[PDB]
Amino acid sequence: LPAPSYWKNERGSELLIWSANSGTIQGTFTNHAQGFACQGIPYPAAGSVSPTGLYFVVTFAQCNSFTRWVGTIKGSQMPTSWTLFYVDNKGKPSRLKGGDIFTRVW
Ligand SMILES: O=C(O)CCCC[C@@H]1SC[C@@H]2NC(=O)N[C@@H]21
Repeated sequence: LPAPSYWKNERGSELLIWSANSGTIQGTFTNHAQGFACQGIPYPAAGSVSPTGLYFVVTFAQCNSFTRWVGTIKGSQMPTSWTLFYVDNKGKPSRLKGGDIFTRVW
């Protein structure tokens, strides 16, 4: 994983990877995905990269939710799957799942 580097996914969301020291990813994510909240709010991202793949987590404090992405990097493409864990308006933990493909911008 190149660091620093900057990636955007097909939904328009932005992932800035600032460092990957000792394999620990440190960066910032901002959602721009239609159908989701916390649009435009940069949140810290944290995870791990190894020779075999990567994952990262972003906590969306204002939305009472967090998402974990898991995937790999093939050059300038980073295909992933994610799970969004949220505490709903009645306090019930729930989840949603989907995919994302991030493409390197710089
Ligand atoms: O709606 C929320 O609870 C917070 C924002 C969640 C955005 C998710 S993270 C997985 C998917 N990929 C995106 O680029 N945005 C959504």
